[PDB]
Amino acid sequence: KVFERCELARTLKRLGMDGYRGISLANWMCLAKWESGYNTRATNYNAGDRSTDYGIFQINSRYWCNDGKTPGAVNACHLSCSALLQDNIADAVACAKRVVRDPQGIRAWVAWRNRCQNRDVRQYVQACGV
Repeated sequence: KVFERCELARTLKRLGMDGYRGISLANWMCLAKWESGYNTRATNYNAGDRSTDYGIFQINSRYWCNDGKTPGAVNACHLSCSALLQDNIADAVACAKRVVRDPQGIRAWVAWRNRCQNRDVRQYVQACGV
């Protein structure tokens, strides 16, 4: 599923993401936007280390979900990577929350550092009623 902007903002808000571990909804939107273009079926293979990025937040198989084919990987979210490819983002949200419970927080994603950190992210939630 490819969410429309405001549709996703309200979906994330309903799922308890607004201010989760101090991260505003606008930051999560900026993350999903740059990671996948709000596309829940997005996948990206990393030939360098044999891991794959899954879903709307492009969560990696080396540490967060199990796909059975990533060498020496772990599954911190205790989910099959398949769960991160659903139209319903509840599981992906639960895993993204798990990610930010770690020391780095929202900085876990390099894309957030490149396109969202120290930027005006208000534009991502404007007119969405969130």
